[PDB]
Amino acid sequence: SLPRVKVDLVKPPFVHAHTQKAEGGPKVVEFTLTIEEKKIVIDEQGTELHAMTFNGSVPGPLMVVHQDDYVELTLINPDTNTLQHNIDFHSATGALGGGALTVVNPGDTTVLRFKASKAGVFVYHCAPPGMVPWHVTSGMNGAIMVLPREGLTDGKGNSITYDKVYYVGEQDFYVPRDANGKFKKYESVGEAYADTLEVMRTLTPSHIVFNGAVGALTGDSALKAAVGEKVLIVHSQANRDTRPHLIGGHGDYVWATGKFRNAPDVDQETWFIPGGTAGAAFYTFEQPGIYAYVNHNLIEAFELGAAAHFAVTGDWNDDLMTSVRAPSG
Amino acid sequence: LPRVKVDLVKPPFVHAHTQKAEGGPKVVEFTLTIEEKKIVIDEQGTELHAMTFNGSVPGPLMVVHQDDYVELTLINPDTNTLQHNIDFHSATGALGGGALTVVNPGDTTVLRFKASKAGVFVYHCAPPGMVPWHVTSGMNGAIMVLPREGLTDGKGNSITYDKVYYVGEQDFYVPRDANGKFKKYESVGEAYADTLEVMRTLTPSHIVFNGAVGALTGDSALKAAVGEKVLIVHSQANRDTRPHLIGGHGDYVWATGKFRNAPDVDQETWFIPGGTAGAAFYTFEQPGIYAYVNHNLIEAFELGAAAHFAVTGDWNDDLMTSVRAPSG
Amino acid sequence: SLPRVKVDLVKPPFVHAHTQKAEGGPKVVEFTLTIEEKKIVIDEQGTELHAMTFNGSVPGPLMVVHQDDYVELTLINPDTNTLQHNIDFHSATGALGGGALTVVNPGDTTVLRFKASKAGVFVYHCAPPGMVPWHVTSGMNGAIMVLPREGLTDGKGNSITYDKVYYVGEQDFYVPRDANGKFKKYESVGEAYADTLEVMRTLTPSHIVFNGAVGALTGDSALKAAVGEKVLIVHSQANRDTRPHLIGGHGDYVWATGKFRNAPDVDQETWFIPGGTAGAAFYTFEQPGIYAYVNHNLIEAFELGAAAHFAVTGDWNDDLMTSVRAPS
Ligand SMILES: [Cu+2]
Ligand SMILES: [Cu+2]
Ligand SMILES: [Cu+2]
Ligand SMILES: [Cu+2]
Ligand SMILES: [Cu+2]
Ligand SMILES: [Cu+2]
Repeated sequence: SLPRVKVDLVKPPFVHAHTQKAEGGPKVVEFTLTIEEKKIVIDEQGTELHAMTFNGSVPGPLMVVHQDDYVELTLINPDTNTLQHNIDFHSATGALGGGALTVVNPGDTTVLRFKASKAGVFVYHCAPPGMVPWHVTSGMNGAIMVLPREGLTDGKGNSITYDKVYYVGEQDFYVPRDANGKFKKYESVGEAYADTLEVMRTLTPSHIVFNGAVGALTGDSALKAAVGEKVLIVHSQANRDTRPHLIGGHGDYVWATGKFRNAPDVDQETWFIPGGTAGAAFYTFEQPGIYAYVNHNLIEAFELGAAAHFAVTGDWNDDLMTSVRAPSG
Repeated sequence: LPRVKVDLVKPPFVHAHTQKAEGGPKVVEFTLTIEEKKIVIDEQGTELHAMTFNGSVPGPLMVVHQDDYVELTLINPDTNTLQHNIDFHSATGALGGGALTVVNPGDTTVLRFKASKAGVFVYHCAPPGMVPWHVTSGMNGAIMVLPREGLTDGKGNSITYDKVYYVGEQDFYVPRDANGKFKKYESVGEAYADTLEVMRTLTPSHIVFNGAVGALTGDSALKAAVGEKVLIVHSQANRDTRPHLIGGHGDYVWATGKFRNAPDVDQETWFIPGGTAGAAFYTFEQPGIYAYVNHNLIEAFELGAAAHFAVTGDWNDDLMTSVRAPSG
Repeated sequence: SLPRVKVDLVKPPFVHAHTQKAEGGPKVVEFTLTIEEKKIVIDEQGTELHAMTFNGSVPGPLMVVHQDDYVELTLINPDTNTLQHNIDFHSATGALGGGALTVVNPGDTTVLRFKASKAGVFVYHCAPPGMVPWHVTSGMNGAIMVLPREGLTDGKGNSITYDKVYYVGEQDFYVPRDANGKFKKYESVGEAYADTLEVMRTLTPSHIVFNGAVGALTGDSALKAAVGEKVLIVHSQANRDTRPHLIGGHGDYVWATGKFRNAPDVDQETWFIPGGTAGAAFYTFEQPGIYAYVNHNLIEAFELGAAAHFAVTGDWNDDLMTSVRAPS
């Protein structure tokens, strides 16, 4: 008897249409995710792997509701998938975040409803009994943002409004190599398992990437902004620690634990998001040009793939920075 | 000052205590007996020469109130082969006690320190030149120094737990032969050279709660009920961890473990760096099996950092309901 | 046309002459950094490394200004060096922290000016296109302290003053090793690249050191303090997580993210500084003797080299800690 609404999800790093401030009282918000197992290319050398996805993407798409809305998820495992799957929302209470009520085999479908009682950004991930880390570290994870009914505060009594929100999902991949050091291909997802478990046990990723590949958020695919634009960056990591840093920027407000009822940290150079968490950072760009957004373990960033770009339009501010004498003899 | 003697218990249970103090400061007396012994740590029967306080991994949780004094009798029997001591993160001076408590086999020592600062703190062995070997062999525990007036939400309002559990997370470094089988050794001394080589790689063979894979599952699950308020103390002497309660949250969390600081609320996952104790306070609102993990899920499901909760009571349809159950 | 000042920089762990409170309005503060490539010895076994340094030290020297002052840096790359270099300030806004405006080949010089518009400690590092991690993990990093114009405060409005500030740069090195396990040597810095890149890809450092070498801040080089002295410890790590602990001590006030407008954590046993960050801990010594300052992954500390000593003079306090019975 509550008013129902239907969300059309979009591929990251973009986010579906939503309001910051809620319009009316509680809604039931309907989402559908279709599980897809498939081969993807994750680097410039052509390295491929059998990814396990929600809605065809790594990471899974960002779901947005407000506090005390109800989420109603349709989860679909088409008969062309080979494996069992489910979904665990960190935003929900009971039955392993819904893991225990959503076990779906190839050909099956389920529907889960939970109250979003708590404001913040949370991880969702697959967690099928006896093969949890294999599904999560194959790209079967995403995030949900639950906004306060009255939108965001600076935790010091003042309302704040973003112009745009991007979702950056970070993925640790564990691809086996042969004697030479070349990455290996496998005919089916099943045949990759034993060799993949050997690599996971070393706790050393082969690749760490944003939006499912080395360079996925650079070139044509760089994140667009402008001087004076307020931008919110949601960052998730289902399995492993990371330390985001905007090169040439700061985090004006950062919820590192990702929970908006807590006052944010201010003036951040680098922030910390533990494995199993989603964080968020609010920034106002003050300087045009190319910016890098990285994991500031710089081997993880520049060797293993954990690096994106922003392209920012606008006028240079000489007061903030100026070259007095350019490099020369 | 008045004197009290405490009877310590095996983790994850905690000795009798009160949240609020009764009367003024006390000298609280504890005894720990060092015990070197063989323990099994996984279901393939892997063995390890553990080094323990009171014969458990981790050591027992000690409980006092702020500005009480701790008087510790540390006994190293003549059946142990090694030199030992204790360092308390709760104490001020002499490497936390380390430099006043060096006991060889057959020796006894008594340390007294004032518990000036409120919070949960790591205690561990730290013998000159052998520090990480003893600590990663299980020789560590924790101490909870409660505020005289019990716990608050950092907003003036007192909060009261029904039950407290201590979870000790241990990283172990067991050597292998050329086959990839774990090695056994006749004495503890013979394990050193090979153990120091695995530690150099910073990759544990096992990460466990309460001394072994499966230690806090099945019969040994942690018991709770819908409406019960529970405090979970979690310690790691050597390596970072990220606790998560699967199907739950942390309503009040002290990630750094020091109660004069205002807690974080509505937490999914929280962060305890190596060399720290933390505490999370939760009220259960749903029944069933919960998992409590280190949310590096490779560390949890493959290396052994996983516990279960069994929770009794009535299911709440408003919070979560299966609309259509899984089928074609 | 504000007033100009010139700074003379010192070798860490010491810090150049500064005031906690600003004397007057905004200034333009001039610093000079001369890049130097050279061989250094990082352990007691004479392991050598081709280091990449700002002003010939690892870390580089601590720069100190006040909020809303301007930093004017002259960066010199002499013709005796072989590589391209530059500088990125985490404290600056635009052009990759200054990295895109400061690219100096051997024989080149550049001058950069930025407003220090935000209070805190911040990392500075070399970041040349396609060579970033190699330069940073070769020791080409330091930090800058942008003090608030009114000096440091606790959270709750009250002013706090240190008698001494020390700077601890933590460096993760990745030195290649041949099958037997002996550390390799190279004729030039360019010959070490290919083999160093392979060690880096394992994310496993060969060494972790304070002030450029195992035991660089022990013995004659121990940090000096006295009972009653207030000490600020700035700690940076440009690449990798660390978890500092003062063994026998605490952090009375900690800014773990290193940004002073945020309220500090109190009564910390162990604090956490993520890779790419500077943090700061304020402590008043209560007890004399030898203290250890460590990264509390004790493998990283005692086996890999992340360990320093304080020498503290003064009177022992029996109240805080006493030996009732000595080991026998
Ligand atoms: Cu799955
Ligand atoms: Cu999870
Ligand atoms: Cu011991
Ligand atoms: Cu310690
Ligand atoms: Cu350089
Ligand atoms: Cu940087």
